[PDB]
Amino acid sequence: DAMIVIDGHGIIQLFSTAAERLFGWSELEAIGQNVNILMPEPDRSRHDSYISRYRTTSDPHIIGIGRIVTGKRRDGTTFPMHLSIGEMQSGGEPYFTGFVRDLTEHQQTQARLQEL
Ligand code: HEM
Repeated sequence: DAMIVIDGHGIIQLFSTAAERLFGWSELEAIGQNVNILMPEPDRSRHDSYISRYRTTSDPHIIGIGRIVTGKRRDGTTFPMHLSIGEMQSGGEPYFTGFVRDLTEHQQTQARLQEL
């Protein structure tokens, strides 16, 4: 599915090709950008703090755990997605891998069955 790998500062290091389709951002555009360019406010501005809370407390809030959140596409549109984070380490520094599963279709179907 879509996969994003960030370092300990929230900077994107690898943006798979499906992520490009899903978010709109190309690989070269994504890499180097902080992951918070993928979420609306208030989380955008506080996403770094969330990561900082975890790097100092060593207390996992959403690691392993799979969570449903709102992603933001390049054209400004938000959408729900399921995200699962796996923590890793390379060259001494920590890295984080996110596996996104688009849920837009599941949210639309649900709204539709609601509406009928
Ligand atoms: C793109 C939509 C995203 C949103 C809305 C989002 C939102 C959040 C929120 C609200 C928190 C804190 C949750 C809590 O402490 O209970 C958090 C933590 C974090 N997020 Fe995200 N996130 C997004 C994507 C990502 C991605 C793609 C990565 C992939 C590496 C990632 C990695 C992290 C990490 C490492 C933390 C800290 C985890 C922790 O405190 O346990 N996030 N995120």
